Amino acid sequence: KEIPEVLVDPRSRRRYVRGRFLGKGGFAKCFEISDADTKEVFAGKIVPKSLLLKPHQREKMSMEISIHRSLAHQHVVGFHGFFEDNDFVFVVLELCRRRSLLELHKRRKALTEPEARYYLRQIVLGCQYLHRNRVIHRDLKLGNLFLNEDLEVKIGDFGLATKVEYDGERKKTLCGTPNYIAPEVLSDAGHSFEVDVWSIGCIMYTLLVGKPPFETSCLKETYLRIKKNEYSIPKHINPVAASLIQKMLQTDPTARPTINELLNDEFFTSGYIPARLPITCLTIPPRFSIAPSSLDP
Amino acid sequence: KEIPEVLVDPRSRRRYVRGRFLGKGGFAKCFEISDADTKEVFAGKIVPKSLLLKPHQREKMSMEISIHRSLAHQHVVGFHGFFEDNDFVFVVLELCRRRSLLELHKRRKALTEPEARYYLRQIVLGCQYLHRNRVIHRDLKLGNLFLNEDLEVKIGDFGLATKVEYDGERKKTLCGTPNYIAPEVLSDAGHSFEVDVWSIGCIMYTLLVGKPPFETSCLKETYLRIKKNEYSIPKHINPVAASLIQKMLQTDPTARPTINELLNDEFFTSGYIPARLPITCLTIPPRF
Ligand SMILES: C[C@@H](Oc1cc(-n2cnc3ccc(CN4CCN(C)CC4)cc32)sc1C(N)=O)c1ccccc1C(F)(F)F
Ligand SMILES: C[C@@H](Oc1cc(-n2cnc3ccc(CN4CCN(C)CC4)cc32)sc1C(N)=O)c1ccccc1C(F)(F)F
Ligand SMILES: [Cl-]
Repeated sequence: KEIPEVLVDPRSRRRYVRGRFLGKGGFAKCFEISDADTKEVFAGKIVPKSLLLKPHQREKMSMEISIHRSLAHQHVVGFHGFFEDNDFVFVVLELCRRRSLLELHKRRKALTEPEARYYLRQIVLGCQYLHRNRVIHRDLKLGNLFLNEDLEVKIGDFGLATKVEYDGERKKTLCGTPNYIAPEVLSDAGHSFEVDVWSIGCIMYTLLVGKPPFETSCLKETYLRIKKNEYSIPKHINPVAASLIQKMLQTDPTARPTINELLNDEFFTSGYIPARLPITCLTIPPRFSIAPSSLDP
Repeated sequence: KEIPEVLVDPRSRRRYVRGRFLGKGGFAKCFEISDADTKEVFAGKIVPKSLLLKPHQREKMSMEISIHRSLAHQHVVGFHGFFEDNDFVFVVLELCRRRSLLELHKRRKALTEPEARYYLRQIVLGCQYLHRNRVIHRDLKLGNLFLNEDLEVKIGDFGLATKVEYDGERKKTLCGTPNYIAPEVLSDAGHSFEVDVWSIGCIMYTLLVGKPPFETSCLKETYLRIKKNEYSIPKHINPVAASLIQKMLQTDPTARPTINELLNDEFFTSGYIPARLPITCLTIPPRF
């Protein structure tokens, strides 16, 4: 089944022109689309209804939309609406013109500490909003931490997300395999908000070190290292940053910081956080003083 | 970790006395130092080994030294040797007593055309030597164009410099952010010797106009102007000078003059070049 050249909404009679191809997310394909009337450009997620025939996939799609449409925060990908024809489901999302932290990490590898801190603070602010709205993402990775023109982080891809119905509710079932598998998900012990802090722990490590904390050449060794909490922080990592990674990457979920305690860590409160990053930071490391002061030209 | 009062070389047993503070280059600190034996005064670059613990910083430091130690030209800062203790790396460089073109430009702003031509010819001569030795500086700015007692230009600071291994090699990765970002570096398209001509273009503009060609109050507008090659030459600039700036500041790297063609421009061949500049030119405009 071919994808339509123009995407028409039965209800609001809104019509979008299928522009540049952006990429595919497993089962879904993503295109740059523009409203023919207003000329406003969006990120169109397009899922073949042929691949939703399995009821367990319809649950996943409906749950993703239900969660994403209820969210509105400057560090969460905007949800502008959804619709369907008889062949495809169309989801209209905020366009983040600088792709995601995955593309940045592939080009730059290890970031400077101020860059890491700049990105991580926004990731935590976004996740804080989710957790306060009783949402667990359960699949935070570089690839779904999107970047807009101003290099502001936007959390997207709620494909594995669940809503907590009461305070201390623990979940078992996932409709897919998270990128950063927390030890309580691997052991099938039940999980809550703490999985998001684990993945933020893996993300922080990757940004500062330039490679993942657990990932090896084979998944069998990868998952054994996660089970036994076997990872090594290079001595070149600063003591405050090293400390915060150790807090987040703990086997005991109750031992990890909450998202509120995470934001109030010395790493953020006592560390230099740039107000802006120059656009050159996508490809080349920026200059920072040993002791940056807001009393300087 | 405190910096030693006297700097001792394990090999050669050479010993220098840490004199007047000259300034800091981001991660490095620079001091006026003198050989206790010969009394010869040098510029000592001192880098804490604590800040080199990240291997990708050790590559940058070793590459800078490797390139700089292989160079010997009257328009390139002399490299007299390097050594280390367990806490610091020490690099001994030629002392340029009149600092750099940045300090001159801050005091004088727009130079006269003969002054501009005098400085630019030496900058090009230095860069010509680099390019002939398959070296791209990639960070030429007023701040690393140093001036000796006689106001002769010396190119220093090979912190972002790379050596070209083969004919037609194009480079991607920079270990820092150049002051004058060429459009092919901004677009991550690959770059070669042409970036040096771009920066010489920006430098020539700044010397004659008294402000940078692209730099605005915000970096977002600055980088958009570079991408689209949006800049304005004041009508008061002479036509031959204006022409040469237009040749160097082109988006297409292949369209720019080479460093050899640059030197043979009408601006240099047909323009008045002073043999010397008087020391008063640091603070007040000279007569010709
Ligand atoms: C299905 C798609 O969903 C999106 C897309 C979004 N998106 C918004 N603006 C964007 C600008 C560019 C890119 C391009 N992709 C290429 C692959 N890369 C790993 C991430 C950026 C994607 C952009 S947000 C969002 C979401 N679900 O919230 C998606 C989700 C997760 C990983 C990859 C994609 C996909 F590759 F398909 F794009
Ligand atoms: C790290 C240092 O390295 C040097 C220093 C050199 N140098 C030689 N004689 C000199 C007389 C005075 C001054 C002082 N600076 C103050 C700042 N100004 C922008 C330039 C002159 C520096 C002199 S040459 C040279 C080099 N790497 O080739 C350096 C490189 C680039 C910009 C600044 C400095 C630093 F500020 F640290 F000095
Ligand atoms: Cl990992």
